[PDB]
Amino acid sequence: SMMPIVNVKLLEGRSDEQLKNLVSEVTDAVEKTTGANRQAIHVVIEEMKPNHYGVAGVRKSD
Amino acid sequence: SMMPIVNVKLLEGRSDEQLKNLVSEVTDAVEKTTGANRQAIHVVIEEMKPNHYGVAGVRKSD
Amino acid sequence: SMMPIVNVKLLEGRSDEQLKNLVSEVTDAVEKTTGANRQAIHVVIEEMKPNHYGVAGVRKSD
Amino acid sequence: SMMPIVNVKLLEGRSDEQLKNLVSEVTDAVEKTTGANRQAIHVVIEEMKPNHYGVAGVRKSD
Amino acid sequence: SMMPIVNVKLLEGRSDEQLKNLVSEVTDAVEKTTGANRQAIHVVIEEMKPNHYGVAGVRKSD
Amino acid sequence: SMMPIVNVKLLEGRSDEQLKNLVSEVTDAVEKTTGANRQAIHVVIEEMKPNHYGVAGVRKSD
Ligand SMILES: [Zn+2]
Ligand SMILES: [Zn+2]
Ligand SMILES: [Zn+2]
Ligand SMILES: [Zn+2]
Ligand SMILES: [Zn+2]
Ligand SMILES: [Zn+2]
Ligand SMILES: [Zn+2]
Ligand SMILES: [Zn+2]
Ligand SMILES: [Zn+2]
Ligand SMILES: [Zn+2]
Ligand SMILES: [Zn+2]
Repeated sequence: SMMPIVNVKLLEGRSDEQLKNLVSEVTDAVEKTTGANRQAIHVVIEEMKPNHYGVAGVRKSD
Repeated sequence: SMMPIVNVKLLEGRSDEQLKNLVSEVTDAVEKTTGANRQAIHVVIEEMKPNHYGVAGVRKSD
Repeated sequence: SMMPIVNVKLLEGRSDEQLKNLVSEVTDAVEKTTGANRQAIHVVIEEMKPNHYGVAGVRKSD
Repeated sequence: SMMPIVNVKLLEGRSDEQLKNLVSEVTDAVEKTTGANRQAIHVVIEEMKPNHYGVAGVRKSD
Repeated sequence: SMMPIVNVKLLEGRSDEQLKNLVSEVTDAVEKTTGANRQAIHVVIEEMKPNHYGVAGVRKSD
Repeated sequence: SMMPIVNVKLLEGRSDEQLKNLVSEVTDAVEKTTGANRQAIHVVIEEMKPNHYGVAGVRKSD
């Protein structure tokens, strides 16, 4: 049985409602595309400071 | 800038078409709920092997 | 050689002693079941706020 | 609610029986040391390939 | 196409310049050794408190 | 103590020699920029499968 575990890393400062909706809608997405039982779908959100991530070697804070 | 990175761990056995849809729909969910620019949303699917995970100390899903 | 790396995500607010014991006992568990050298077993704990995770699309804070 | 999620990265090559025991014993360790409800404790084992990891810049364990 | 995603867990308290340089130099390392396009290389830094990690069952704080 | 743990997710298809170099060079980068003792720097390479990841909702790199 599928037990999806979703980790979402994104920029800090999201509203509680944005977080709430992200968890629900990401769960919907996983459920409908894979057929996983909804009760087996887990979501964790990790917020990041802009000085802790980047692309092409340049941090978002810079 | 937002740069969401989504990791999805799930049991091996979905088709490439299902995983294509999973990428699209997780991206839709992140874009809708956080306002992140679509071009900055990344999704990685990691496939778990049978017998390599569990809940409640047993090799089953929830 | 096995080099186990363990990541434990759990609800924030654990006592320092609970954390201490978790690291030791999880290490014991990995060592005894896999035969890994104890010196090669690494544990990281990531504490989560209840508004940053959920199951079945519902956050623990809700 | 607690919802521990434990990820264990370790070298490929353990038997399914050893990995079954690993799931059980990591679950026991988490339950004992944190008080988390057993039904909410999840363990995922990710197998590392030979030559795909290292310590001290060399492809060896500690 | 390669889309490298790098996660660096390390002890908290790094200077902003150390972080900046880590992101740039790790990106250089990935680029030169794999041939990945620099624009596809992503780095996330997760800082850890010494009471949240250990090796051989002993936390750095202890 | 520092104990950096670096995870690198990248598309399957590099040679073992390239991955050896990746481990060495990521280690060099971490050592240079943070001052971490080399013996405490760990690198794990996780290979993503084709069609198992994307950016902008499509199965392509940036
Ligand atoms: Zn449903
Ligand atoms: Zn994390
Ligand atoms: Zn797959
Ligand atoms: Zn669960
Ligand atoms: Zn021992
Ligand atoms: Zn993984
Ligand atoms: Zn295995
Ligand atoms: Zn080590
Ligand atoms: Zn370049
Ligand atoms: Zn490989
Ligand atoms: Zn990108």
